[PDB]
Amino acid sequence: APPTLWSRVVRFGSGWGFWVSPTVFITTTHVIPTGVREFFGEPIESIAIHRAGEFTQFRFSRKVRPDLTGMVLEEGCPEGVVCSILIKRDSGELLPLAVRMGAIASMKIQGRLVHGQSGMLLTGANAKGMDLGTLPGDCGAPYVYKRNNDWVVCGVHAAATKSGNTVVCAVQA
Amino acid sequence: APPTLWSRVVRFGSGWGFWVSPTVFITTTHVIPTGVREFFGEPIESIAIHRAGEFTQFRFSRKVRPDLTGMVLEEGCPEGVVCSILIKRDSGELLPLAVRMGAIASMKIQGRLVHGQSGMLLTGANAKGMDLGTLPGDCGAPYVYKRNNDWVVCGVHAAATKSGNTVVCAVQA
Amino acid sequence: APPTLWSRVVRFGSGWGFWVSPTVFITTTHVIPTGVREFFGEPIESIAIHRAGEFTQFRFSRKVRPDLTGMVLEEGCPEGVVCSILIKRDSGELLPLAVRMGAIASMKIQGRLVHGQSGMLLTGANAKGMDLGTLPGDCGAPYVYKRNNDWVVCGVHAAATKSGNTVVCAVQA
Amino acid sequence: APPTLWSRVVRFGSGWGFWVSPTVFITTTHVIPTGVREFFGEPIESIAIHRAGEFTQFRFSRKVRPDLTGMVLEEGCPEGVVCSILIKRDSGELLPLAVRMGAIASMKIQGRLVHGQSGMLLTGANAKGMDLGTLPGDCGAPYVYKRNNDWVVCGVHAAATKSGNTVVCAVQA
Ligand SMILES: [Hg+2]
Ligand SMILES: [Hg+2]
Ligand SMILES: [Hg+2]
Ligand SMILES: [Hg+2]
Ligand SMILES: [Hg+2]
Ligand SMILES: [Hg+2]
Ligand SMILES: [Hg+2]
Ligand SMILES: [Hg+2]
Repeated sequence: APPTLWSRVVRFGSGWGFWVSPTVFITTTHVIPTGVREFFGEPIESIAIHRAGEFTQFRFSRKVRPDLTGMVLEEGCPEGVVCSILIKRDSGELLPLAVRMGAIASMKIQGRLVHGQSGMLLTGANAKGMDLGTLPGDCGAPYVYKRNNDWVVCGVHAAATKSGNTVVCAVQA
Repeated sequence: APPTLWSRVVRFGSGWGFWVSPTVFITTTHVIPTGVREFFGEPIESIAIHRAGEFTQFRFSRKVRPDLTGMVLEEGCPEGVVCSILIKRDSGELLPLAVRMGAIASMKIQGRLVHGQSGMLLTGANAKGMDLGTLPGDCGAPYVYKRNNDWVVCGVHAAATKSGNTVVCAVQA
Repeated sequence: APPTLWSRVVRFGSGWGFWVSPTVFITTTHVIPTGVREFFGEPIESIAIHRAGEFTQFRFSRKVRPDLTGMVLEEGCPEGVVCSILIKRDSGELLPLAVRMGAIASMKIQGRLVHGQSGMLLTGANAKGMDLGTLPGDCGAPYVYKRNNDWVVCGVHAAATKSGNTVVCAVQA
Repeated sequence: APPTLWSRVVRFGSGWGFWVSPTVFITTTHVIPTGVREFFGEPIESIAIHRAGEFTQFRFSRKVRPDLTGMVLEEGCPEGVVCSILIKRDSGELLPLAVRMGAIASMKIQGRLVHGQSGMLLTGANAKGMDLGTLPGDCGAPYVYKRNNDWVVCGVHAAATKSGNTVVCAVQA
């Protein structure tokens, strides 16, 4: 993509994470590393982690990414809306996939209990290896969309159904 | 769908229900009880009732619909597949709403938490004051789909969010 | 829905057609019957037919539907938006299906050449019998949708592919 | 998709092309460079070009890529199927855009009329300034899908509606 926004999406542990701003940041709780007193090479005390369930924000004071504009980031997405989820993979394939946003709810996905905003993939249903649906490793991916005026992030890729038809994204609200 | 299949959706309560077999009848739990004694004109003590949450099955002792054939009642729709929620509106009308079935969940729909298999409707943003979604009073309508050559049932309509699109199907489990 | 909107969807020859206004009415050209006279009990000159393509309007002096407040009658709809088909059928089944809309080519869907604007149904890739798809008899049926807190008509059903995936919207030129 | 499938997609003309096998190579037409006595360095005269409208196949004399193996090239894919366009950027980046396949058609995307198998892309609902969809130089890329356990090629990227999701694939047909 000519990338102001795929490449704000970066690898972060077992998963991914997103730069909504040079100051702000989004990523999925279960994805964060254990082992540590430091991330984006910064003093772990310096920043305001404001973690919520399976969502987790980072409020930075710094040039971290002086290369990014800052993004609007709303509570959830209204139900109905078709957001996109920005997935990077290993051959670093960039796989945006339309997600038709659902309700907020808790759920039984891959045994676990996930609270976040549900949604269904437009690539119909089935995934077998890497192309039409989501994988274990995509957590952290953002769920962006474009309002009238600007882009907005709505959440992070938190989890998915065995067939990959339904996904849940960790949110703010 | 066919006449003989709508034959089996009957009013029941503040709601509706479904004749899966001659002896078996399915409906949504929140409409049935009121505080009672007997159903379909028969003794409660002569029915085996099975409540799994929002779902409820009655298995009677005598054939209350000998005209019916006997359906399969799977235990939930398989994620991915698209069912037809068989609504009878009390106004002579039939509205066989299409839905993609998602994961099991629990939303917080108006005043209360509901559990069951969630799902997206296949219509725009559905609910509206008046629109093309489920309206209060539809609960208990079956969710049926044609597997092979056969027509089957997964569950019944328990609830649906207010911004439309989302619905919940109660299921045997 | 309750029929106030479905009330503008009356039967019409081969097919259907749609009261947009009381003065006004849309339908697919191929469905208009073998040449006659008088329609909706008015006669030809009352009426100024100003049909063009497979789209056909009818304007009259006589408020034929006064109960109805004419709607905005746009040409197509932008790409993406999902509009609602509003299929009235043989059994009095209302069947609103959703269509993420597309460009306006000329495809050839059956062994006939159909110009209008394409769309895909959200129910899928499989409409085998009574399913979640359009049918031969549906032509005429309206595509509707909410633009502001207002209801715009975008077109009528011209054709569909053997699988139901892809359908064509006849538009006013 | 795997990396041996992407090692197939090379730049060509003003767009790109696909190595179906060692011999055979495929691309859309309007990207073929204009005047010239040879390509992929072997001499024109020894190549068998088959042009089928927007689609063009070059069968070579000698294995020009013995590193790979030869795959199935169907006549286009089937409607409703979801394929992936193996879109390469000139910057390195790999972007397999998901699309759902529809009718053959013909539309005038900008300057002229393109005919091919139309499709709808599955990422939010559009492309822009910089996005989720095609860019003018992407013509030529393949549209693959996995059949049993193997990958097949159903056609090449011929064009796309500006501000939109619609896409046109050139095919054998
Ligand atoms: Hg979103
Ligand atoms: Hg989201
Ligand atoms: Hg079902
Ligand atoms: Hg179900
Ligand atoms: Hg439309
Ligand atoms: Hg339309
Ligand atoms: Hg394909
Ligand atoms: Hg194709």
